[PDB]
Amino acid sequence: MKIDVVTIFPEYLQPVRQSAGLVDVAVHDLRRWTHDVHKSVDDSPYGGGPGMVMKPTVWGDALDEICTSETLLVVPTPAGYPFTQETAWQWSTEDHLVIACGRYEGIDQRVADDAATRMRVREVSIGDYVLNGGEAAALVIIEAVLRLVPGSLLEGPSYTRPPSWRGMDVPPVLLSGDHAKIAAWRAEQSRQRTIERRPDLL
Amino acid sequence: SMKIDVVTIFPEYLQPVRQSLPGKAIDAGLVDVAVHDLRRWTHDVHKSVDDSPYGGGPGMVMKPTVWGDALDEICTSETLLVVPTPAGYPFTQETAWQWSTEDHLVIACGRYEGIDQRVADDAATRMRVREVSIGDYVLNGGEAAALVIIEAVLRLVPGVSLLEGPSYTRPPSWRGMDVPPVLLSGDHAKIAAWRAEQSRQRTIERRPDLLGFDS
Ligand SMILES: Nc1nc2ccccc2s1
Ligand SMILES: Nc1nc2ccccc2s1
Repeated sequence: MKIDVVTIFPEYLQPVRQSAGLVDVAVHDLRRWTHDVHKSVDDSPYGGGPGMVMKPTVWGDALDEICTSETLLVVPTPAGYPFTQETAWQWSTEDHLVIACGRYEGIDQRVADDAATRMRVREVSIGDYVLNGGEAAALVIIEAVLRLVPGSLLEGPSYTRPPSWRGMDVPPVLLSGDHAKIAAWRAEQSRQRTIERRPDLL
Repeated sequence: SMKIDVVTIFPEYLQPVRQSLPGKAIDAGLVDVAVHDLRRWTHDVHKSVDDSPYGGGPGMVMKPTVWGDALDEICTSETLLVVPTPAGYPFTQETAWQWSTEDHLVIACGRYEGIDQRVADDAATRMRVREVSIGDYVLNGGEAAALVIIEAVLRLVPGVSLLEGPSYTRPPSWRGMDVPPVLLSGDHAKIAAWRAEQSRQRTIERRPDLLGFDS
């Protein structure tokens, strides 16, 4: 798998040089494709309003150079479809991901619209909160996808040694050698924790 | 000023918190971010932080002893202890607003298959503890989730619904694609109307749950 990340903060994605030569991850400074001596990457939004919108001419040139017809173009955005584990599984078999990191106010919509006439494009949000930029979302997506590269209910509490620590004992069932019972106990712990923390999953 | 301590076995990995939005916040002195190697609180020469789970199962569990010593040194009773975990309560924008008012956040990053539950149980007897998930996907470790949390929170610190619709900037025509004319009209009310519509039409397609619909 090849992953190209485009960002105005290239140093952000250097740590995730975490291996083993199975994937290739390359980070590109978006300013490579700017046109002016000021290296401008955004401009005031049409229709008014706060913040800036990233320039289509800059992104268009960047994607033109980096993408191919086989590319899956990932665009993290707070207005995106949800990125889920199912999404990660799907993307883990792709030959080429390109992740376009932009500010939360967005990239000119015509960039994605144009790219979508030539390649597959996925606009996705990693959660119901707002980040200033796509870089952290890129990190999350890269981690979730790459750990799947062949290279329900919540999980309940986990325990390890020692059997007693600061007045708290490991649940005796876990030491019982009754593995059918252990499974049933873990199932109940999962049900209770899911009810408490994520009733939506039920 | 806010203080954020992060505890991890991959301290170098938390470097992306520099020269960025959190980088700007640090440089402006609105937050102090400190990263600590969990292995600093081990005492064996192989610096073991994990062990096989009681009761069986895949992978390893982080030992409570090392974590307990680390949190003893770093936390006070006023600390908000944040533990990223896929089994956590949802971390949302409301959570971010809430934590943006905290004096002291400590983020415990776990790896392998989780941290011995007694760490959070013990901590809860002394301080407030929040186990949270940033989304329904699996990471290898809590570090990337810590970066997400730090960014979502810090942008809300003083001094630093529905989906946003599409945005456009110059030029008005590009590759034969035109900016929606209403945005070039100067009519604030028509623009407001068009955007509200776009925002609701994008919401119903990508996130019907926000509007109280299935899927
Ligand atoms: N929840 C998310 N917020 C942002 C902000 C900017 C870019 C991407 C994303 S995903
Ligand atoms: N979605 C999340 N996955 C993980 C994995 C390990 C530690 C923390 C978290 S949060």
